Amino acid sequence: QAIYLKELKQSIKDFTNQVSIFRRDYEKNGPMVEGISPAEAMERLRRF
Repeated sequence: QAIYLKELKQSIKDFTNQVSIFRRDYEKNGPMVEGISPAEAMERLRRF
């Protein structure tokens, strides 16, 4: 049961910085209002 607790630990630990790099990709990439991007935004929005 303990090693499963430590697995849950490392899981939460890595998921945190995953969400970090997630929110950090957001501001520079995609639906943020930066360029024209004529009607292509759907592809990147769907990958998001």
